[PDB]
Amino acid sequence: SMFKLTGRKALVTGATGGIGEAIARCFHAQGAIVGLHGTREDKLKEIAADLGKDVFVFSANLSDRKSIKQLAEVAEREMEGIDILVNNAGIDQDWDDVLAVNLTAASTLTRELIHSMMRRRYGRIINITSIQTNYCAAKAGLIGFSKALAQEIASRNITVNCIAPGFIKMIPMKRMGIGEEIAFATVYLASDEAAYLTGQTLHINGGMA
Amino acid sequence: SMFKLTGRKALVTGATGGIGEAIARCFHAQGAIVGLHGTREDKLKEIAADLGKDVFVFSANLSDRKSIKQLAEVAEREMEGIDILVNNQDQDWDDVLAVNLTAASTLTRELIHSMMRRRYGRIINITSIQTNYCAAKAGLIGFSKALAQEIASRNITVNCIAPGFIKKEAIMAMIPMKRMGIGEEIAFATVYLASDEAAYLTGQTLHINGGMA
Amino acid sequence: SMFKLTGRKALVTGATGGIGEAIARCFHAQGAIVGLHGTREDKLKEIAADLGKDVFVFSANLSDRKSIKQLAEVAEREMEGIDILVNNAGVRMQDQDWDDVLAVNLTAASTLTRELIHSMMRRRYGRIINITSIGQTNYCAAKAGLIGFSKALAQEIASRNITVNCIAPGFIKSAIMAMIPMKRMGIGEEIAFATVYLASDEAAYLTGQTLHINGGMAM
Amino acid sequence: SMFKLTGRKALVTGATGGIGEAIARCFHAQGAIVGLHGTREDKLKEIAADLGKDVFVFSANLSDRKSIKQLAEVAEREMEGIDILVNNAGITVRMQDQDWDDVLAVNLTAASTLTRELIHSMMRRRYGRIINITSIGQTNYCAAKAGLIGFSKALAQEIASRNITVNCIAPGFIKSAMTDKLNEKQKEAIMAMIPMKRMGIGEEIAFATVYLASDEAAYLTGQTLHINGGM
Repeated sequence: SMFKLTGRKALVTGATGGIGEAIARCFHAQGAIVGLHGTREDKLKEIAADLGKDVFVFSANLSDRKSIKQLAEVAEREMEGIDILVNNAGIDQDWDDVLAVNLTAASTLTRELIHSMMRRRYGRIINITSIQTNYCAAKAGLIGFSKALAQEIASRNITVNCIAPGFIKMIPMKRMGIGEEIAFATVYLASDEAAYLTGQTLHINGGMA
Repeated sequence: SMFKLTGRKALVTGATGGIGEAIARCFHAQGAIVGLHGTREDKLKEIAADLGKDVFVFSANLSDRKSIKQLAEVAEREMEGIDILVNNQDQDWDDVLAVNLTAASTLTRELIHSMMRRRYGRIINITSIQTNYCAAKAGLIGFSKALAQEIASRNITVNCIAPGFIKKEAIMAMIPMKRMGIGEEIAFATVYLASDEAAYLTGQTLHINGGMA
Repeated sequence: SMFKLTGRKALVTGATGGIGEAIARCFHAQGAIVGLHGTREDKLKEIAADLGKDVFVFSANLSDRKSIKQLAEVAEREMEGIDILVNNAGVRMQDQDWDDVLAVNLTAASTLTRELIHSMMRRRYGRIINITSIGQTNYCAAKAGLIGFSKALAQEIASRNITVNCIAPGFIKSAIMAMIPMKRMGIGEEIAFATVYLASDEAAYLTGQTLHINGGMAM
Repeated sequence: SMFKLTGRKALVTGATGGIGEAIARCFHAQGAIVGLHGTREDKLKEIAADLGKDVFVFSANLSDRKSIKQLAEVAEREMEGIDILVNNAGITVRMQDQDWDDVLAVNLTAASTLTRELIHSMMRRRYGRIINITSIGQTNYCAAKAGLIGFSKALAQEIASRNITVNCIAPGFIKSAMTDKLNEKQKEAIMAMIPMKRMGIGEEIAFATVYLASDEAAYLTGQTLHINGGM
């Protein structure tokens, strides 16, 4: 019908709780073949059991580069080609850790999977930013990475977009958001209907300034 | 059932061709009760008939303030409450500002009173695809962002869609994606924004333009 | 010397109070030949008298198009060419009158600008600086419309060495403070100093921009 | 005497060439006491000699964290306090991952490290200026630049109440050895992107840095000045 993801293969990182879980569920309800990533194997299998069929579980430490490359190679083979990547995992030492986990991990995993998408002339990359100064830097860097990548691969029918969530469970709407509202947006961006939308950030935050 | 508009009342301006007609048809497909405004009454009824169920048709001069208030009053009454509004050299300046900015703000202001009373509404402004046009477009976006702040506490969202090139080819050189968009692509974005599933998304502009800078 | 406006002819609208007056005084101090627009003729003369020499005074209603065209006509003649235009001009229900807010805060600046770029284009040199407004929904709309106008016009005439920029002031001394990270209100002179910078030869490569001078306010 | 920097202490990184050198000369012309950082010790001394008075010279590898910390300590002690920091230094089978790490380290992390070392004293004096000059394979650079801008906007919120402003300048195409080398079609392709139909010059960036550093720009913070001829 509309905004269905039937038969598309999606890898979602940080799929263990919160927004990543909600994205996972929502993708599945729209007919996607979903691959869940996290570090808690027990919590993942629990989610895959809740949903049932067309679900894969993967473990990887996204703070380790070799481990990110391993995740890509394995998810791509076992899922047989990835269509949609949702980068959703996040959180001097502090600065380095946040940049590593909130920016570099997404760009590493993205660059591993874009080649196959470029061959197929079809893909969706969706970066979910974190909800202080280190986080703001990594977040703004991820958005800049996303916009520049969008320009690079636009002619290959791959879109690259970000979602910037507000306060999720000084908001003009006078309520916090829920993870499923982020999920719905991710379905929209992932769908064929959003083929002409790229290089964008959806701020989902109740009107925050 | 995701992104359905079942039973929602939607008023679409400029529904007679192009993006407006595509939005009207998509809304109808998603279960919306649709009000079609335009200036070509024969075209409006042809479209209405083609849809064939729960359709209203309205004529009005959007360059005339009093005419806009009348459209609002009549549409709100006949449709029994509107949930979704889609707003779709000196003489040249005034006319472009009148039709591309002032009309949308005037109709929006008239219809939000009843949306606020129901604590539910969607306002979606479609901007134009030159310095008069840019002023009107930027004004509309600024209008949308400021209004979103004003009425967010009533569960009314206000968003904009800025279309790129819609269907020689030095145009194709301007578009990184290397194709023009089609009107249905604007329509799909309007459906998303109109849905219950976009309730926390307000004050935003969706730039649907294949990556144009 | 750096950031001087020596010899340049500048027309400043809404020059009788606040930011306008500060712009005019700062322009004069930096060597500009200054033309003051306003409505209150007496206030114009008081300011002109303080600056002394190199000052022109013009009165005109910016609410009538013909009156704006006449101002452009007269000022361009008496000053013998205008290089710098500062668009600053901003119970009757005023704020909830969309038509009026748009007329005075957007259309007026666009009408005057378009009367005066003609000669700037011929000379291949000029500066347009639009000072935006400091009910609220109407003002935001006119402000965003002005910034859009300025950005588009900047593209059109960049090749003629005319820059077009806006300054968007935050809270300026004529709950509030909780919104300003710097925990103070700005003063008019601070907008004046930004206007000097943009008007200068040193800002020749900066066009189509908005300087938000607001103590770090969000949005 | 408008936009003067008389008696203010300014540290300028990447000051041996291009924009950095133009900033340093402009600052010195406005009465600033200037600290020149770079890697070419001799090129630094030439510039210092030409300026002739109220100049200090420093070397440091901005890709090494301990070396950035050392620069901050030694510059602040020698200059007896730093009021203005201009983060200018940067860069314009290879291991693509290493190239990512290097661009982030040099164009984002270096600036944030030096800034964090120097704002404490500024916060104590309740006065200061942080000015980040962003860079002019582009995807890695765009990420670092966007990151630096986001770092600057956040920091600006954090320290606005201490009257330290934090701003960025994003230059467009500025004339240099590199642009001078462009062939006819490359040149014509670049001009078509620039409404003003000319490249900027380094002094144009310098003038903007003077503006932001001045007392006249005390209410301007969290901003990026795009100096790019309409691009």
